[PDB]
Amino acid sequence: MKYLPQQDPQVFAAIEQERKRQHAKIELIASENFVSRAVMEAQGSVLTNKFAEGYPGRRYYGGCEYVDIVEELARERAKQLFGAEHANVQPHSGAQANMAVYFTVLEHGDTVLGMNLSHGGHLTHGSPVNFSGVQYNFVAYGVDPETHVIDYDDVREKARLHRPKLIVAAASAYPRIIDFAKFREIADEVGAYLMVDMAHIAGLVAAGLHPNPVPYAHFVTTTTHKTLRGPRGGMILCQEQFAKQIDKAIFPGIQGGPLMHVIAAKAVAFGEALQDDFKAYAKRVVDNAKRLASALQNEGFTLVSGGTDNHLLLVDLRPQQLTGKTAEKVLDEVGITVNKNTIPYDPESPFVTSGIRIGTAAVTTRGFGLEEMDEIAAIIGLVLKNVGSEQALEEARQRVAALTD
Amino acid sequence: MKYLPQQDPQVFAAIEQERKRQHAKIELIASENFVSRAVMEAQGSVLTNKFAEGYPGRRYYGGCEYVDIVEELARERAKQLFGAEHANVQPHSGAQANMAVYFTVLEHGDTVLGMNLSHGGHLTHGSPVNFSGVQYNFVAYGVDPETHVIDYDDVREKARLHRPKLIVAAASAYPRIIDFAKFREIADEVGAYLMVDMAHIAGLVAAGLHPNPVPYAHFVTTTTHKTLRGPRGGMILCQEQFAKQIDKAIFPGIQGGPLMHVIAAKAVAFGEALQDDFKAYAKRVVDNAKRLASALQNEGFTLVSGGTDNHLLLVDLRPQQLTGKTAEKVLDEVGITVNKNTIPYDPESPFVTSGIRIGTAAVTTRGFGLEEMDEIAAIIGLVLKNVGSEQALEEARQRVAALTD
Ligand SMILES: *Cc1c(COP(=O)(O)O)cnc(C)c1O
Ligand SMILES: *Cc1c(COP(=O)(O)O)cnc(C)c1O
Repeated sequence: MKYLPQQDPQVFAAIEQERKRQHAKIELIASENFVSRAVMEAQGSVLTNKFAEGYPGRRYYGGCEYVDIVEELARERAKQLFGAEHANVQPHSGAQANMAVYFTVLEHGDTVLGMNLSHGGHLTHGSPVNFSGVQYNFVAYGVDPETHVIDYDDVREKARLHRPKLIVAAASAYPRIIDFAKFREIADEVGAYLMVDMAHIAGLVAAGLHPNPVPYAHFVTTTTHKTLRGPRGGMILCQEQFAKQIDKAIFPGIQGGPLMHVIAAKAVAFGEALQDDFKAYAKRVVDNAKRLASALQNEGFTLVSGGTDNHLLLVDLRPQQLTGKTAEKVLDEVGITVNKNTIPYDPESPFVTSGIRIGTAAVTTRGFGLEEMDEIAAIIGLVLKNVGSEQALEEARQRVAALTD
Repeated sequence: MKYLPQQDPQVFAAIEQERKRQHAKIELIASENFVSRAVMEAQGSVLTNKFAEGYPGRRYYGGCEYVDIVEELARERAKQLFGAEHANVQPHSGAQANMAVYFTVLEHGDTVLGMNLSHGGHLTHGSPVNFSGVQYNFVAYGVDPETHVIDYDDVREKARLHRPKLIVAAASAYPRIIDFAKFREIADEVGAYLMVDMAHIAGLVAAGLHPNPVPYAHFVTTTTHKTLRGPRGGMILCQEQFAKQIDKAIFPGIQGGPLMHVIAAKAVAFGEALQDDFKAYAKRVVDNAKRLASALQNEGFTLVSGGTDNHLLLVDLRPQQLTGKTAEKVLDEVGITVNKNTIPYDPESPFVTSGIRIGTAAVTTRGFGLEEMDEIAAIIGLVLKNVGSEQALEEARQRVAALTD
């Protein structure tokens, strides 16, 4: 940086602390990643200066010839990546992408069927403290109490009983592949739209490592960050039949001016995801997750669903008589970043939990492989088995430091 | 830029076109500005990598010690600038800031009183194609048909008749000072909350050149871009009594993860606005607007309200028998960027209009002064009086080129 350090010492000092933190810590929060310098440069561009309400070639303000090229690059590359008939790259966030789809197809009070939030569903899939559960009538389907896999018969029974106008599939804490064909079959049976929120798994979908929801869903929402490794923001994919409505829901429905610099960054990240090396990256993410899962089981830990099909795993800490909160706190002391997470049928509150959620996307981006996964598992074992031993925690701290160099 | 040009030639080429466009054109769109290199550097930072749901010292994820410092810098500086009891710097946009306030105090179907959209009100103040008019029952107050000043007796009569739960003041196309004391008096009479959306005038408010809504309003919403000259995004200011509710409305109510890099950029822009030279800048904005207004009147143009108290003016093109659409198009041909804008009681549709809206914030940022205002007025006169003369338009083009160098 050249201008920020002189203009704003306080902000610069805090940014520099954050940069050093990102390097020093082991980032295992499953939604986290590190974007490329190219992506950041696009976000740091003069495109922040442009008001571009509307869409490419159909803007409400003049002077948009070049931002149109950028937005179209983002839309076309997204269509290449995911095979969707239409893309909308303007959502400010995953939350706003979801908001717009709900705005498109639902009226206030309509019934919507989503994944149980305590079983892996997202806040925007019907939390009573979120606009989703306040604005619409959410009902929930669950995972099996033993296998922790979505119970598709439960999805079906809930859909037939409650007659939702919309069914939502996808999750922020579900470690197995989701069967979109089955969701669509159930949707079809009850005459419901199907929305898939692929935010967590979008990079995996792009790399052909998770089945693609696009062919099965009327609407697919996503973040551009997370496994897709782009800037923070949202995107909607859909069939051409809903394109006009989706575009209108975003603007003038729920947003104003788009963030053209972030859209530039989205185009860049989509460019990166189209490359062969991104596919290799994503395979290493899933390989690392599988390895870390097996290594954790070797250390004596129980995993929700007994492992993982994707980038993420959930540790059921009940056998160790620990809460997620305790584990998260002690791991923080040694430089490992996880989050407490409810496990299915958790006897604890969402503020305490019986679990921790772990993902490999971030550590894979920094070049960690199988050997590093074994060592991360060994460190986690050392820490969680010796929570009252400062000797053990210092050893962990040193081993964490060895990994991040 | 160092990495973007190699990684993504297509995106880089389009960005470079946009950068050159920003320099070559005369930007008169009243909401536009140019941010500092420091602001852009903050937006281009590694803070995009951080998930920070929640608030400083009350986050739902670990590792937020440094982004907390950044967000608190933004909140404290905003409180210094505007004298508010509480700031929320997380809204992704002006639209989301408004969305959150509505979410805080209103139920679906509640009556809200806002400025007539054709008289200067914003899309988010009750457009039937926007979430505001779909979700709530909007009624409108108007400006006087002659003076084009808000009719405060109309505000009062509408409030007494319709009994709104919320009254909204502020505008995207209103060239005079808004009397917040009078709005609050009317709000008090009918037991309505008062919300002021100061997006357009926020930089002027910060510089003491427009009366501050904070002392009079329960809630103040704003963009951080526009006259405030920050990155694109939103902010909510409010009394401490509503702080908890406002924070909860933003998250977990309407958004997910905040954009911490944009929040850094917000802190930077607030730092800049606190400086003496920003105050001098803002005075030049208003001085330039007054000068440009008078110079346009000298060229024979009629202005809505007969002039301006702020950064913006509206030309009533009816005396020249032109639509806003025609004027906007021809000005675009010579390198002057305006927008068509409805004038109060416009006989034309919002897609055609009888007006153009013009603001001086952007040209002032690039160092234009009174002499430049006279010349911009002279060029606009030359063009709009000779729409069928290619000779005249080429002369205009050359004079525009002389100004931008
Ligand atoms: C992260 C996430 C979101 C929300 O994205 P934000 O950008 O944080 O609003 C929505 N759905 C799922 C499944 C997510 O993981
Ligand atoms: C620009 C504006 C908004 C919306 O801000 P976005 O960031 O474009 O959503 C809201 N209110 C007023 C008065 C505005 O001028």
